[PDB]
Amino acid sequence: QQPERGKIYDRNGKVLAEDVERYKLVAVIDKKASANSKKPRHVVDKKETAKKLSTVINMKPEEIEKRLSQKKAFQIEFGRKGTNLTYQDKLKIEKMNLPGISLLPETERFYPNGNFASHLIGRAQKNPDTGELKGALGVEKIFDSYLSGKRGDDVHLTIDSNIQVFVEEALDGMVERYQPKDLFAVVMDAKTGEILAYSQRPTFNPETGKDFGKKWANDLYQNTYEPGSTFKSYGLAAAIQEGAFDPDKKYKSGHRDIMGSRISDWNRVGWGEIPMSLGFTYSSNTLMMHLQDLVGADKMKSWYERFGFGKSTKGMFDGEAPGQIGWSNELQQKTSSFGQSTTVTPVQMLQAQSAFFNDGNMLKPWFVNSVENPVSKRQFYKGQKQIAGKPITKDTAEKVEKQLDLVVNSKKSHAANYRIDGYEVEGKTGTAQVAAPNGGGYVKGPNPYFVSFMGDAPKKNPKVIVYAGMSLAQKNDQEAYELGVSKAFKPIMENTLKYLNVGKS
Amino acid sequence: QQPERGKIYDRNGKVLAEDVERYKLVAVIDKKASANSKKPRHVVDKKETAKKLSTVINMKPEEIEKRLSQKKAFQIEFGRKGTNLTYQDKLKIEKMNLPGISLLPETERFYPNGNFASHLIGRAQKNPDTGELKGALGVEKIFDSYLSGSKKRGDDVHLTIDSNIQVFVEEALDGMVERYQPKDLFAVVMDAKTGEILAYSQRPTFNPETGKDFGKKWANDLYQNTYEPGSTFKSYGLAAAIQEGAFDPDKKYKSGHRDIMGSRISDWNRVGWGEIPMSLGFTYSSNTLMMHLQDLVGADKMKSWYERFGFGKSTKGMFDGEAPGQIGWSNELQQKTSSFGQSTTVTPVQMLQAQSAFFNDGNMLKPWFVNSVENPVSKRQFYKGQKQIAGKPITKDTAEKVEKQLDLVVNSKKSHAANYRIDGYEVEGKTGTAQVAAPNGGGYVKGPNPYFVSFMGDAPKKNPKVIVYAGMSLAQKNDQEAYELGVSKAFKPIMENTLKYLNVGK
Ligand SMILES: [Cl-]
Ligand SMILES: [Cl-]
Repeated sequence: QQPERGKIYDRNGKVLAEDVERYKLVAVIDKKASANSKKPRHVVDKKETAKKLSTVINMKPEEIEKRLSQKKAFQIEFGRKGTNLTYQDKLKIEKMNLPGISLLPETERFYPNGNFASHLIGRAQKNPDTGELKGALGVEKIFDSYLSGKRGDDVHLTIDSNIQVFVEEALDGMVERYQPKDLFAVVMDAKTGEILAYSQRPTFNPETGKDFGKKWANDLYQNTYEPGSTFKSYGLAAAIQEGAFDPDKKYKSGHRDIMGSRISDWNRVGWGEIPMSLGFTYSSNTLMMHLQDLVGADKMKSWYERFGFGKSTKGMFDGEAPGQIGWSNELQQKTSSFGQSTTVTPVQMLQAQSAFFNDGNMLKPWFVNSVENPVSKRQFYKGQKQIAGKPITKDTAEKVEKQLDLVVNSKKSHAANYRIDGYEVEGKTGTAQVAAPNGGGYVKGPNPYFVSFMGDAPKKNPKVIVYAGMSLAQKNDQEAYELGVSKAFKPIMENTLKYLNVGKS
Repeated sequence: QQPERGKIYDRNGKVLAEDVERYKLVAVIDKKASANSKKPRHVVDKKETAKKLSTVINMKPEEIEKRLSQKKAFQIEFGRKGTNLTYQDKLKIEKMNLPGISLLPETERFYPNGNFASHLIGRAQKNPDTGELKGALGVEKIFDSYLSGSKKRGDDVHLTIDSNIQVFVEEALDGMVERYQPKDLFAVVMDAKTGEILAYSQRPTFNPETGKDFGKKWANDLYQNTYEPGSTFKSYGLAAAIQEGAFDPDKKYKSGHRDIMGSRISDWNRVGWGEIPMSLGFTYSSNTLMMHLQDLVGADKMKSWYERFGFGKSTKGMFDGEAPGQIGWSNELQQKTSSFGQSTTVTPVQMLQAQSAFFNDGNMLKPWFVNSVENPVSKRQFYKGQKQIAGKPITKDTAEKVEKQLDLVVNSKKSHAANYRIDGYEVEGKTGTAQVAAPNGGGYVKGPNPYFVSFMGDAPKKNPKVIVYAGMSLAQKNDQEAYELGVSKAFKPIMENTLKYLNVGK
């Protein structure tokens, strides 16, 4: 008898993980069991037994007989298909009155939502010999010492199951439409840093263990990306604060030659002389490279450092990646101005972006609300809003927000597909090249991109920030380049705002 | 590209784990690749391509064909079956000259021995997005931060394991599975004078190379799983009894049974042998002797004695989540049953540590399996393992008296452990035949012979080279012979082959 492992709860007290009593099928086959018995205490008719049990468990008659034919065995089991049986399965089998058949109670870890925030919650595995459960990934692993029992401590997360559903359904949709190699979405409270929802694909099912181990890495904290143009917002912020960005001032668009590489605006030719505000709305690489020059390379590196890049956010997830600011030569510096070369985690991106909606204060993202024992009522840990740094002034944040509004809402916008009928949205898109894992350079192909969007709503005074990213669509890659992650952002954001009771127009 | 992950080595420099180059199958299906080409550069005949590829990747032609038929796709990959392909698979596929088909180089973790010391070495898993490898169990996990080159080459971990001895253990355990199909099974070989783990394996287990069965049992039997050890535990009560003056080998004691707190506790043969000498009682693995010695020594002292032998506390090895076990001492029944290894739970590493005292003048040796952690480029040594005394619970004199009784257990005329003898070598040890606690609910597992059978042996007797401890829990086949022969069919080949390998005179 193990102590009961603590539960994992969402922010509203809904169970995400708990221990339950299930049942294991056992069949006595040795004749000795019926030696001194009135009625047989072993399986006498193997074919009839296999026929009846085949209706309850997920096994074909022939395989049941095969197992029942084990020689020199007193008792036999039926693998995982004979265990984790529900109480209804127990009654169903016991009503048959099959000689030698019985059900033994056994404890299992249950995830009521199945595949749901899987890479965050994780999975606990059971040692058959003792029944001991041990976390192998995510919260189950991180908090294993508290969760393990007396009775184990409960862990309460900031996740809201209602919002989590919107994310799971939207990611399922992106997989069917685009079959990408990697995909994630996260919803964060813009004013507190709480993670309200988080999912990724591909992922696993904690309940059944399907696909567990195929990808150990949690995308939010452990996987790294060349973020692309969502990263332009931090270069814009620096330039605003340094006095280098003036929205009405004209600048030369087109291309720049650097260390042998031809870096141009996404449309090749650029737009000639245009205002910097418009340059940002168009996601101009030349604008960012010029702003970098106006501010200075040394100062820009420090700017990205003050925005938390290249350092872990110090969250409670295990093995959080620090990423790295790519600044070794002018080519890395210049490509870093539009989010290539430099690598980041999604949690760093959320942390940095929060500065624009909190008077310049970055909020440390958090997903653990509480670790507490339900018997003693002792609270071992309580999460809270915490400032990660204040890299910019309130004035600078307001000016950045003005440009984010324009990105989506300008008459010359190239991100109109992120608009949600009845709501005001703002944000920044990214369309990045992806580094080939076996070195060399970038992944080749028709549209080999990591597409993403960092959005918030209602604009100016947001309730939530939604960050979604999709790496390397293997299907409909053209549409993925065209629409980015709009097909995930729109339903996630619209459903979330409604659930949070934000007025529609 | 990721830095190279460090290697895991056995004590002689043989590779147990390393990074290698393997290949991923890629198929171009879009017409565009052949727009300006004399020959096709995309898959033109999907049915034939699927037929020919099915000969290398373990995938049915209809499935390959289905995957090749995906709409709005440029390139097709084939999941796990299309990755980790060998250089030989690569040449075989390339020789087919299939339009649109190519092999991409990729890094994979390679375990040359396959299923071999699996629960000790562990397995590293690969994040396909970046290629980053991360340890998920065992040494791969414990030393992940050293092994990975990103926390630029990673550091190597050298173990005390000897692959030659390990082969003997893997073969013996395979034999026990075939014969008895037990629920759990382990064997460990330790250098009797240094505490170095020379070999270690368990069943069921997994294959680190393929990941087959990985996750079915997270627990390493040596450090994490706990057992009610049975009569192998009698040796520590004997040692305590000897040092306190309670054990006189010539002195007589009355055997049979004892009614403790309502329950009737008797010797394995039910009737006992009546009034007999103590020395003979230990040879017969008498429960009445141990219960009587507990009384002579006193309950408070015995608990303390088990504590000084390291029970109830982690040995402080480098394995993650080492279990402390516990001494069952809440009431007289638990106290008395602990005299013969029930109620009390232990790890096998604790058992090895305690047993080592009898062959090292009373000093327990802390078992160890990590020989060094060092970077092969800089030559920096981060850690170096060594022999360390875990405590000296007994005197040189007491250790010698215990060894005298262990000798008799196996070599006395009236021995019931003759099946553990090895022709040509002098062996000694103690047998165990314990009841096993049911995972859910109370009481012990039911059945005709629901036992955890074990043997803690050493050889050559008195001056042993190695200690071999093996245990088998709940045979599901030949449970009768499991009860009669214990783990003799594992101990004999493991010990005999190990002694020959270590050049011990026969
Ligand atoms: Cl947190
Ligand atoms: Cl060690």
